[PDB]
Amino acid sequence: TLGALEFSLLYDQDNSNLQCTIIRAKGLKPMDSNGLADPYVKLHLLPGASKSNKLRTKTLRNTRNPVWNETLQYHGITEEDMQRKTLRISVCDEDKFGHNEFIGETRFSLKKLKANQRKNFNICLERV
Repeated sequence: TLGALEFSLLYDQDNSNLQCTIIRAKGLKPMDSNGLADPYVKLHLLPGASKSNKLRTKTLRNTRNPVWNETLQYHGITEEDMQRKTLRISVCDEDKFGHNEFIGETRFSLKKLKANQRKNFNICLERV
């Protein structure tokens, strides 16, 4: 009962561009009483060199059913990266002082993506 995440991936191979559309989440679990329902998504390429491997959506306010409707683009993604790397997608709530609480995540091996073929996802978040 952590919550369900919706997203779409496309690897525009010829332009070395992996386009990650973070669509929405539904039923994000209420947690820290002192925290806020200010959800946002973080992307990580694993293994990665930190900083540059990370992308982040807009933070919404007062919602457990956020609609981000946003495409995060990893430019300079190669066949070697698609072979090696895993896309970790993590949902978190931003708190009163710009810190956060981790709600849940999902992971997808980029080997399974096919060049120029959009894959849509509707998954439930998990904790590892």
